[PDB]
Amino acid sequence: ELQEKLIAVNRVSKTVKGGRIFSFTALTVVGDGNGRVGFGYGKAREVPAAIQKAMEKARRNMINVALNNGTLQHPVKGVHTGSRVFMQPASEGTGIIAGGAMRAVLEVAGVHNVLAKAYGSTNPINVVRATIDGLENMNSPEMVAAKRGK
RNA sequence: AAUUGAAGAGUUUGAUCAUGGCUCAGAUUGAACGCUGGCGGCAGGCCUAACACAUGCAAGUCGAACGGUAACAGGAAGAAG
Repeated sequence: ELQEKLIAVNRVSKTVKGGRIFSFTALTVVGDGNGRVGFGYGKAREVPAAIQKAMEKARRNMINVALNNGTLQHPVKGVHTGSRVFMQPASEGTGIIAGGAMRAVLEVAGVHNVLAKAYGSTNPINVVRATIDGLENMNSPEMVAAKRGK
C-alpha cells in the first residue's frame, strides 16, 4: 500500500581537477492511493543508490490532499519556479490526463480522473513542486464551511 | 437529453535553472507520388490554361389560334388488268 514510482533520472556533472565526475539524480514520488503524496529527490554516484535515497526521502515529507470521491474538487493552479500548472476536477472526466511528471504524482496521489495542462517550464523537478503546491492549497467543502461559519 | 473538457517530448551547458527559437508525436484533405491490391455499400472526381476546340446530343411545343397538304394511313368518286 506504499505505491512508489520514479519519474526522472539524470546524469549531472561536477568538473574537478582531473577531468569530470558524473553523478546520478533520481526524482520519485510515493503515495498511498488516498491523499498522502510525497516526492523525493536524492542524488548519488550510481543509479540504484540514487533511487533508494529518493524513495527514502519521499516516504517522509509526505503531504495530505483533500480528495473528492476519486478526484479533485475545484480547479486549482499551482506554481513553482518557472513551472505553472493548471488542474480541473473533471467530475469523472475519465482517466488521468496530465503531462509527463504530473501523471505520476497525480497517479500515486490517488486521484483518477482530472484534466491538467502544465504551462511555462516543464522541468520534471519543478512540475511536481507545482502539483503538490496545487494539491496542498486545494481545500474541501467541509474546510471552507469550517472557515466561513457556514 | 441536447458542450464528459485541456498530456507532452528532443535539442544551447562540463553540469544547472530560466528565457527562447527549431523540431517531433494528433486530426484533416477535391490530394499527388511509391509499393501493394479481394468484394461490397455510400459519397467524391480539371484545384492548373476564364487555353483552343473535331463530332454527337443539351429547347421545344400547340391544328382545341389560322391559311393549308409536303409526306403516311384511310374515305368518296372515276377509269383499267
